[PDB]
Amino acid sequence: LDNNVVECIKEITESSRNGKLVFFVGAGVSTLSDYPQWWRLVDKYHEELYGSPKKGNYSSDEYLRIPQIFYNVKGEMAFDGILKDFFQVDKPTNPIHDKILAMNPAHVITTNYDNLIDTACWKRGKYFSVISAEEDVANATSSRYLLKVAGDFRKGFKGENVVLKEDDYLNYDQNYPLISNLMKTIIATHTIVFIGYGLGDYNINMLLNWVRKLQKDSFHKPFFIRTDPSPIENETLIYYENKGLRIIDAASLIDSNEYDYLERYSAVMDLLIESQ
Amino acid sequence: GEKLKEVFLMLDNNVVECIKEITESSRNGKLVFFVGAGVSTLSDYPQWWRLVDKYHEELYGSPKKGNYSSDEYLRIPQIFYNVKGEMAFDGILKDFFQVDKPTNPIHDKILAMNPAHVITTNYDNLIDTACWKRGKYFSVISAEEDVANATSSRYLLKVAGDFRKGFKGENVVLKEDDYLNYDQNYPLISNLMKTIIATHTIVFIGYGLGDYNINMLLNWVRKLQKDSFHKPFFIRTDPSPIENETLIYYENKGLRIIDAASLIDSNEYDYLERYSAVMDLLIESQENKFITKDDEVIDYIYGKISPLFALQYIRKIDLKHVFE
Amino acid sequence: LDNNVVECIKEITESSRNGKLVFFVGAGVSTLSDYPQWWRLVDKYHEELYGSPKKGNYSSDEYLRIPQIFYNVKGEMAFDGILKDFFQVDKPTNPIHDKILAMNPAHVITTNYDNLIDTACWKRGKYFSVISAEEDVANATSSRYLLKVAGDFRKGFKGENVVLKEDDYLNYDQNYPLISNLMKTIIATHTIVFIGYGLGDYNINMLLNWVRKLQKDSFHKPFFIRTDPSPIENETLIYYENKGLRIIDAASLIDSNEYDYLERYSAVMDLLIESQ
Repeated sequence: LDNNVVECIKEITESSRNGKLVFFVGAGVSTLSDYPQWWRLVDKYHEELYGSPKKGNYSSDEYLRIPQIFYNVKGEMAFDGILKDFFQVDKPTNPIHDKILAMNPAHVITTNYDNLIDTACWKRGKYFSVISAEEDVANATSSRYLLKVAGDFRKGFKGENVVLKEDDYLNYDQNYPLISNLMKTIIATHTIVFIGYGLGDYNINMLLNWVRKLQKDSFHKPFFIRTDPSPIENETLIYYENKGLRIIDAASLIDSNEYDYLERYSAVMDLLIESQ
Repeated sequence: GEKLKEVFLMLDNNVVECIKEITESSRNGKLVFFVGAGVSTLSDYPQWWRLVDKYHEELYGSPKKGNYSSDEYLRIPQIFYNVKGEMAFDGILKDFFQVDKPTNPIHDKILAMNPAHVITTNYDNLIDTACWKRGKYFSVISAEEDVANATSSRYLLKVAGDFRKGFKGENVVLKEDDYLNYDQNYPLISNLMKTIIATHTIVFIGYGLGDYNINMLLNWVRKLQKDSFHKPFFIRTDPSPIENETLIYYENKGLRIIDAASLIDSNEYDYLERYSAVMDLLIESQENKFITKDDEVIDYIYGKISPLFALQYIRKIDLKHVFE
Repeated sequence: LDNNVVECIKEITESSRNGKLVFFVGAGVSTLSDYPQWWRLVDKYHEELYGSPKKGNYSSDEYLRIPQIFYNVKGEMAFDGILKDFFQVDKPTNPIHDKILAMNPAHVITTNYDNLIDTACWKRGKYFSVISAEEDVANATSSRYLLKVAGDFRKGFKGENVVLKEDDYLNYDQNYPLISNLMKTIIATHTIVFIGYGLGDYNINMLLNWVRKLQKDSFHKPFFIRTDPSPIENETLIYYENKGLRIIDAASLIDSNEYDYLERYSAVMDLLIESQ
């Protein structure tokens, strides 16, 4: 019924019983809680600086520079008020945030700047530690960790706390030294399962650049959950298998429509859950 | 024809202070052009999207159905190299880049702007043929070994490799492995590029303000301290005019932009009209045709003769060298 | 007893009772156990390198290049045999190893390549996970780590395993990627107390550089135990209270002559043990 992923599940359920499994939760999970996807905000910086909305599919150059262009031109207070008006919203808890916590993970690292996984923790009662700035690594009060590597809005709705702009991705190891370093230790020691990302995200490939610098057979290979609608090519699967990743695709396990994300995330995860 | 003189009177104070400083550096011998893919495509040279249409179809069976995402567009020649080998990667490069295409009139206008060096990200041979037609020799540098074995101290610095040592893919940086190992594989091409920018006047031709080369060069400029470096010039040849908020953002990053859609009115596909309206506006400002003020003829004769007040007498056979 | 040494102890005991105290075992605790110091080894090369022994003193260049020349000229089997001739020893444990385990450390990180802290933990029953090479970072069996950051001779008495040559010290971020990460992850989440270095040791200068990359007040400032004969001057003390090394100086607490090393080490540790 399945091809070569039957060995992939058995290590995960072994990692679930051992308590050595860490999910790398992404925005593909958080977009399921009808949270504002980031392209809506870029349009708000677009339509205030250009004086008109985007007429079509804009260029990838101005996909990382319109958050920065509004930062350098319109200032800091105007950039901060828009982060209030688009992020001070209440979204409910997705089933996936129960399904991710159904496996009882070792740590939860995420690039999500919301509080949605920070809501399903205390609702289910699993006590984690929210580290999102540099002042929380040394004042960490628990061996279990919730690591928000892109910052969050706990200290307020300002631009100083969260990684959005272009400068915050380049000047990143020179700004978050212990959150970059705490992440690479977690990936070294515990088994990483990606969920909620494509095979072309900024945060996914920057890991695979690091994995090649490591020694061969020194790392346990990361798993990837692909929930894209179109199925992966046979040459694309071998390109990330020969770069560290072990892809578990949803488009080859179940048959769904082109807009059926929540049905795709559950079918992989319940296959992981029901084995345990 | 005479449109350029009535363009010139419609320039604002920003572009006039760009043309006065680009042309003062060509006269000093401190002008360097940084040539991109824009002047190569005006000679019909095979663009890199015509290659990435070959790989995705010899690696995925069928031609493309939809637009390339930036995730896919960067990584298709690496999937072809890893899966389908290294002799077939060099075969596709051999199939498309055996052309012997002509040099566009823009290759003539760059060299007629009398440069000291020409840096290029183009792996073509088009700029190197045009330099040898004229009576100046450029030491072509495309590998690591060519820097210490340099000859003439006027470099044609091909920072993206070249196919002079064969049609092999290990001599030209094209893939993504070649984009992240560039500082490791090319330590001396990078240092020689960054020293010319630090010591000369730079004009960028053939780019569009979002490029991997312009962005990795404005990151190096962010590391330099304030007011120690001359700001590079950037010629923009795009159909849409530049918006004012973008020209603020790139002037604070250290680019002095001359928009070509802001100087002339042209069609969306007439790229030689936009390239020649900025290059001819520099070339005809040096070959002094935009002097119709009758007190700009005073500080032109003064700027060439006020040195000669330190001497007592000057021969008249020497004054025909003062005025070139 | 001044308040500064008092305020050093009142944290370290509270870190030991909370299980967040990590000792950094250094070259001091092995020479008290009379393990062969490295300078007689660089003598042994310099008896076959230049052909004649040390008529005078050495230079800091020859302190760092005499091993490398022998491995290049005499070969690879001649270098490993000299390490074989001097390291087939069974030296006993000092009491200073026992004063380190007496505070119940959360981790023990050392740059010593001997098995002396291995045997000191085996006798007292403190089971740890020795990580010396890079195939042990992912294959670790526990969460209490015994991290040899300089390698160990468990695989063999060969020059490949242990960083001794000049090429071995410059390619440390390229031969030990994870251990260079696993060390700094422990420094941020614990209280680090150094034992067994001078102020100008090469391993201490590298840790003082990484703290400069860190932020202001984002880290708990580690503690240094300096056991030199002459007491440190108060001017030198202020220079390390901002670079990131609180100093408990052993010479300013008791009286001892110019060669009683084990007296100076035993004094400062009993102030820690009797406080708990």
